Amino acid sequence: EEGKLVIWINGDKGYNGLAEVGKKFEKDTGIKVTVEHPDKLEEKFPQVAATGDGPDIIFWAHDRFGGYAQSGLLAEITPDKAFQDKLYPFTWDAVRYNGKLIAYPIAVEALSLIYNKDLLPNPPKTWEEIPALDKELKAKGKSALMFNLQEPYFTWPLIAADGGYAFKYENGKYDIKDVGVDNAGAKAGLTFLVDLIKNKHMNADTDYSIAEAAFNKGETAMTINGPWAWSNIDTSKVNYGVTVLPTFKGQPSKPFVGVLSAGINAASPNKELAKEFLENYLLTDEGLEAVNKDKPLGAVALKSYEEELAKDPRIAATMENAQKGEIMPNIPQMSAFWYAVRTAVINAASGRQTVDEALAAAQTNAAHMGLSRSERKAAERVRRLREEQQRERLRQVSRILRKAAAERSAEEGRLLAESADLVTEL
Ligand SMILES: OC[C@H]1O[C@H](O[C@H]2[C@H](O)[C@@H](O)[C@@H](O)O[C@@H]2CO)[C@H](O)[C@@H](O)[C@@H]1O
Repeated sequence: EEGKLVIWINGDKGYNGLAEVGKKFEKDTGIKVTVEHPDKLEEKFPQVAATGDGPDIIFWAHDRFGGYAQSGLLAEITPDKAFQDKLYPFTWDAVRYNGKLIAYPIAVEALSLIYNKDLLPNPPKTWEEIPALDKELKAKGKSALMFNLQEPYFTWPLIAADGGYAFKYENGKYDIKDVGVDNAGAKAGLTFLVDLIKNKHMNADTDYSIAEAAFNKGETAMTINGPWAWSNIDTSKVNYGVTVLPTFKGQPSKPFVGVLSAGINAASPNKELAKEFLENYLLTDEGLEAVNKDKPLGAVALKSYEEELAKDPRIAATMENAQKGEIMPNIPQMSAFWYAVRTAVINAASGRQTVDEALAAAQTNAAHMGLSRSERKAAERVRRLREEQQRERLRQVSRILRKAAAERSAEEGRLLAESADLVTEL
């Protein structure tokens, strides 16, 4: 729809703060800005944009955008050299796919260890001391650590610690065959998590809501989350600190670093308006500040604003974890990778499969990626659309046939002519 910007951003982000930026944009242009946070938007967009529908701007971590770009769902972004200098070169790299920029980087996201200072004035430096720490806190009706076990994003830093990896980058290229979800290190990490559940230090059904409510109500001492969660803890009675993730087997947790990015829809008739909004309103000190005050973005891509946020120990902790982790690849295979790990973690945690069986299944799934789940139903969506045409065509032939020939139009008479065999049966 023309003369209008529709924006999709995840529900855990500051969509209200982003909406305020849109109203300032609307104040200056008269162009309404609608900000929405539909669930599973990173799955909807590749489907709805396949038929030229969806939002003008989509917000997500950069790791999904290579799939969109490969599918040709993204418009060209054209920041000049001057604008690119405003942002970190490595954040541009995160949104660079096959030498081509496919999205605007907004903020750098990395998981951190969040802890209750009143419950735990000095948080554990290692994963290893958490079991004994939980037993101690159970005696006081508390628990040590609760975090989202339904999303592999939260468990991957432990998995990758002793040698787990997704895609390696050598000779200026990813080896998409070389996936390391089933090795010694991945097994050691996932086994430890599973053992935590077997020894009743955690529960496999723990998701985002449960862990959040538990920590913010002072029921658990620690949690693992991103900057976006800080706002909800502020409103609670918990005195919390943000610190480096615990090490595993002497080695640091390696969280997948995500760069929140804003892509422009290829079907959007407002590509210039979207550029103006992103470059001159959002990606400014004032624009990012508005979003950040709602839900913390973390380490923003804009250098000028990040220089002020950098003094925040929470941000410093976020970057400390980011530096010990790897940037997420943006290649299309990332979607299939995450699906394999999610299934493996959930199946192993719930006890349905063992660690080795679950990770073997993940590795085999990694050997069998093609095409992406998103690619499959979007392609199906096209086929369902063309199917609609055949029925609609069938509807008009029978409709025209009910009309008197002397009252039929030129088109109706012409369309009826090239369906002689169908008309005769009708
Ligand atoms: O768990 C798989 C999932 O990991 C990442 O998603 C994160 C996202 O980056 C964060 O911003 C957070 O707020 O939401 C997700 C954690 O549940 C990948 O970006 C995503 O593509 C992937 O499916």
